Amino acid sequence: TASTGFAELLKDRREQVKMDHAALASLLGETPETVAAWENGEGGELTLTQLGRIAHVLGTSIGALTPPAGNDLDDGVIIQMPDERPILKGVRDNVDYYVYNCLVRTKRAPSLVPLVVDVLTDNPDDAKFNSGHAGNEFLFVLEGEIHMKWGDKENPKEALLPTGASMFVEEHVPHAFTAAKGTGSAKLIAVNF
Amino acid sequence: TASTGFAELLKDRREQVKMDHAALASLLGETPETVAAWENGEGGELTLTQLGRIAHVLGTSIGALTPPAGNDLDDGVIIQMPDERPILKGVRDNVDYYVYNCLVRTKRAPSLVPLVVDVLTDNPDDAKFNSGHAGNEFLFVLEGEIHMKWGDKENPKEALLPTGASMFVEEHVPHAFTAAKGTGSAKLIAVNF
Amino acid sequence: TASTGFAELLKDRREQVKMDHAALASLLGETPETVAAWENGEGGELTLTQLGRIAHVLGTSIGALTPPAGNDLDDGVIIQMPDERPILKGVRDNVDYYVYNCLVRTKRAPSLVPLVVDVLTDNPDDAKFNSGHAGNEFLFVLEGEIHMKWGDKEPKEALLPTGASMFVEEHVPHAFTAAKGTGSAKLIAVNF
Amino acid sequence: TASTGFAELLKDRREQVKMDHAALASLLGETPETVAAWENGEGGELTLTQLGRIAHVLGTSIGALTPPAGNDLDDGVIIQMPDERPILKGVRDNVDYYVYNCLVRTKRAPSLVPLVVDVLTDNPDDAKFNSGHAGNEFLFVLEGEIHMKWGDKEPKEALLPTGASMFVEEHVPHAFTAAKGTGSAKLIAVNF
Ligand SMILES: [Fe+2]
Ligand SMILES: [Fe+2]
Ligand SMILES: [Fe+2]
Ligand SMILES: [Fe+2]
Repeated sequence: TASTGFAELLKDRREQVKMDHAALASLLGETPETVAAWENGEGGELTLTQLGRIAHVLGTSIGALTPPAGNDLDDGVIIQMPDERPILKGVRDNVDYYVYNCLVRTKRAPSLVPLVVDVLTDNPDDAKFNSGHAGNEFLFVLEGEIHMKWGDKENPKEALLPTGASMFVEEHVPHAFTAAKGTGSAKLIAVNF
Repeated sequence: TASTGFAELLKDRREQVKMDHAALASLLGETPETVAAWENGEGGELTLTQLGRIAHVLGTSIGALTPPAGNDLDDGVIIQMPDERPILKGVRDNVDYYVYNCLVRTKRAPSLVPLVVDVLTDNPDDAKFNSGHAGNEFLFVLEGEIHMKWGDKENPKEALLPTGASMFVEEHVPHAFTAAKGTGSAKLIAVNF
Repeated sequence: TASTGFAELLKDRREQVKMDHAALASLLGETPETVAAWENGEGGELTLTQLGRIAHVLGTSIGALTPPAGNDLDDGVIIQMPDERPILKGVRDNVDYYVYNCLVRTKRAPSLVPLVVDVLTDNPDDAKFNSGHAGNEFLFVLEGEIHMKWGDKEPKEALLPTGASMFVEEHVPHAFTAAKGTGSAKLIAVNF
Repeated sequence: TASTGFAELLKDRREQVKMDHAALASLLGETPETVAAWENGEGGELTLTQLGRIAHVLGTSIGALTPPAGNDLDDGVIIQMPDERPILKGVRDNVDYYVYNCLVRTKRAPSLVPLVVDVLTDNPDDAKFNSGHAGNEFLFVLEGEIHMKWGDKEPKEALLPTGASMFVEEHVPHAFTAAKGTGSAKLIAVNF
């Protein structure tokens, strides 16, 4: 399938830039008999570095030469039940500070990463700024109060987000947060898209 | 500002397609003295139908000739407090069936429409299928249980989404929902993006 | 239509953001009957400044509320004959320096602007220089020798013989004339 | 590098989806030390089928995990001389029918494929016919008269004199030869 996608896209690119199995095979340094096979679905074992070259000689990226993520939907929908949520914990010196509960995700939209974040630290100073995402983010406060921080990791703007507050964080905009001072814990839904 | 954006974009388009104030003015049927002014920021009062023509003669859309939505962010973020949420009610014969609570929205990402939907009907048959959105949707069950319906408005797939369930609805995929049978009401967060 | 296109797109945006006729009308300082009319194809007279504000309250752009360029094709294609082509003169002091021949253009791809540029100046120092555009550009030398100048007035220079082709990335400023004392040159430039 | 590019992009995707070395390793039936190595630039030998599965568990594509085409420019531009151009022959029975001259191409825009096509067939019935491509195409008649055929073998036909230009939308199938008995024609085609 990844092999079949490569086959169709290799052939198409080869054709759009006017190269016969001969030229491509030469330019790359293989036997026309080889490229032929690649286009016959036999690319399976080619390596990431080999694909690197093949894409070069064709003035393109490996991405243009490989099939799209795929379709994991059922009539346009995909459902995640709470009992099948993957869980990861942000621990520090063996103590939970955050727990990320991963919600439904789909290959038909890879930028979509929805999480339920349980914040187990109510000390604003424990907030550790993270560079910034390569995509926008939607936030929603489920429980407690959230002390949000954003901007210059050194000199940052602050906000006290009570339950029910919603926020929008532009991509590449650095941010960090804990639960409001002395309130114990908080809960927010974060949707990176 | 909408007038200033039009000015810069009118001039740029005019130039990229090689037309002097003369040709454009003729082709459109105005005085070169007029187009000149338009490009001087004086387009303000032009009508939607006039802009329609101007964009035609330049082989483009009014969209390419008008500035982008704008920037309403504060250092890459925008915050909506719960007390400023706009509320709309889906009523039927004077009785609330749904209440939409609008969450933060931003011009820097117009496709983003997050809502908290209180479903006040627990009768699956009241589910009224809506064509489908021109964008994807992320759903999350906040309270109660949701009886989701999707696909053929006539013969549809059904799902019983307990609290904590998350769902993904591809765009143009028709859907509708009520709270699970006899449970009174439910709550879900819907994020159209 | 601009009118019908607005009508359809306005209703969708409004319904999309959970605003009823009145909510929208309130924010706009209009009456709900007015808005309803707009969604009934009567927005034709709305000005650019009004649309600007409508888009603002709907948290989007005028473009997102207006219809696409349109379609001028014919089974996926459009053809322009050498007769039906506009001609623009890049004139200085009545002295023709550049003469652009506009090739086929289409709404289905507004960004495509193909041209045959006759350069009537063989004085490299006459190279005016623009500040690049928000599009890429492909060039091909048809006749003569081209004197290419890119980067920014201060710049790399190339003498392109006939049959030469080059790619100029968006926002990269450029200028050109025909090679020193050769009189004139010709090149086709396709901005996309 | 493909290796380094993978390394950087894999780590971001993993961190992006809240998977630690072990979680990823579990789904892949690999060990956490392996994955860590990959994020350390040692993914070079991973096959296309393996990358395919890695992308699958990371709910994305191989492309989203691999680096962009790369950059071959030079201050926003790249130049090709008539000497440095590849030539491909569309041959049938040793009889040259079409000869394509490849013009300047760039990774910064892979989709751009400019060509000078010498058509050595004046027999319209020789018009082969392709099934359109996933890109748009601009054409210009350099020499001779072109016999255009579009739609699908069953089709609109146009006789393009010299200087004619046309736009062919993506997926719209086309074919062509030189006008009846005129020997040969020339046209530049730029797919983008
Ligand atoms: Fe984040
Ligand atoms: Fe919906
Ligand atoms: Fe240019
Ligand atoms: Fe073609």
